[PDB]
Amino acid sequence: AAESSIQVKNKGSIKLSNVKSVVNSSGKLVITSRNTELKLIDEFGRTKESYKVPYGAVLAKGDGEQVAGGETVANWDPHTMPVITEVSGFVRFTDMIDGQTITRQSSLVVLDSAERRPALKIVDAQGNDVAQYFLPGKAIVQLEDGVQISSGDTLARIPQ
Repeated sequence: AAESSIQVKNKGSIKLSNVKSVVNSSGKLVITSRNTELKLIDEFGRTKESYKVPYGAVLAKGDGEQVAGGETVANWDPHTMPVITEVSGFVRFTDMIDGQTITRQSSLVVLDSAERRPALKIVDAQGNDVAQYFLPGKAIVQLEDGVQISSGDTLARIPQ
């Protein structure tokens, strides 16, 4: 079941618990909490389905609304866990080494721990200092410096 889409059997209002509200590039929000709870309340307090939503997921419909059922209410990458940006603006890259920590596929790898993870905060506008960015093995960032990326958005992380 590689499809990350989730179906709703019956028309029950979605209730989200144990979640962190983060503003994304759109009206939807991204959950940064690993443990999340989903419940359905159609006409009474009895819950119907539970499911499970991992970290870094985008909900299709807002919390507390009554979904008609049969349609996905939250979508996420079923293979990669995105890391949201706490600061909106240009991406600040520290110790950018070419030929050793660069893998052309722009989409370029960040660094390799075995080959060598500098941490820097996202710039406010161009290079202003405002958050620690951790780069594990095979971590790749497709956003170059000065991309002016908004908060709540993440490129492919390429898990090892």
